[PDB]
Amino acid sequence: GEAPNQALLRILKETEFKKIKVLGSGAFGTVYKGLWIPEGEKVKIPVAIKELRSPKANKEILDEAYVMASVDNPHVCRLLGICLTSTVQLIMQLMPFGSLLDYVREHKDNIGSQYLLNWCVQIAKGMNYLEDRRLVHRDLAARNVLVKTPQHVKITDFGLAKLLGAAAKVPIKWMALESILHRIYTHQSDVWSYGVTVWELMTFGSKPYDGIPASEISSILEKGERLPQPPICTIDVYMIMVKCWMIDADSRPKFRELIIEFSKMARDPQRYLVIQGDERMHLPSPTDSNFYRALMDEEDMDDVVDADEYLI
Ligand SMILES: CCS(=O)(=O)n1cc(-c2nc(Nc3cc(Cl)c(N4CCC(N5CCN(C)CC5)CC4)cc3OC)ncc2Cl)c2ccccc21
Repeated sequence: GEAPNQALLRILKETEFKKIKVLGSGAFGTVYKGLWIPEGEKVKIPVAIKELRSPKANKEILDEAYVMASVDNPHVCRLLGICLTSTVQLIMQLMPFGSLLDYVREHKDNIGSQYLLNWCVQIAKGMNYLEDRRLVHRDLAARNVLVKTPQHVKITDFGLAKLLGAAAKVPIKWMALESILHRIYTHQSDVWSYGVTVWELMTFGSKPYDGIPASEISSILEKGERLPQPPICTIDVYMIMVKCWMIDADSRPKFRELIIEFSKMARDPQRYLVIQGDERMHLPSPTDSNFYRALMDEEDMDDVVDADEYLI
């Protein structure tokens, strides 16, 4: 009974982009860094090109395309279009700094409280928007949050995303308990995974329930155990996490409340995260054309335009 979905599916010519390097590869497929140069437009758009190594693969690729062509938010991944190759390619905005999980591990000693709490605000704004569109992500985790710049992050990987009805290689350590036992998925089960994601950020990228078998997790959670309080976490921040991990899903916070709560803490960050040497920290974000010549491995980057500025 929803409204008609009038999103546009853009079909892009494979001839007008260059694959530059593998970003990631697995059985799921490969993702390439690349440049998109629409003919006659005088712009070079950095992109990630997602592709598979099969009619069953094209079905799932196009389902993801259906989802991503229908979302438009600054904190959700941007689909530029698709290419009709033997196997369909998904063309997305390149996020130059990789995944937030890798970003907080590599930059652990230079990440202060202001950045941590702003990421929590932004992820929550992304999820609140997905809720507004009646979409349940189902795979929220720090590995599925990407870094456009250290000041801006976006939720990605909708390969499991679904349209809610208060109803439904699964990542068990990020899942609500009612999803682990009953395969149910709500926005409130995304709040649980939101809690685990914050925990990952607050511990600078530790694996949740390290060493423990996923076979074991459901019983841990039934006993009442949860992830521990991270050293830098005041009880204000830790309490919010613990609320995302409650048994009654209607008792967990709403994404619009998480926006409000983390936003207030981002006003006085040192009062909520306690990090050795917080005032002395700074993270590099070169927006300039020198930065893209190095990442794209191209001599000429004068006409480079980020996808967020390239509209039609
Ligand atoms: C998230 C699941 S996804 O299937 O939906 N997915 C979406 C994208 C994607 N990535 C991007 N940029 C992007 C992503 C990544 Cl991780 C990297 N890393 C650099 C560090 C590498 N480390 C590895 C560990 N070592 C210790 C140090 C170096 C690893 C790769 C660089 C990037 O750009 C410069 N921009 C848009 C999209 Cl859409 C993606 C990329 C690879 C694999 C799956 C992907």
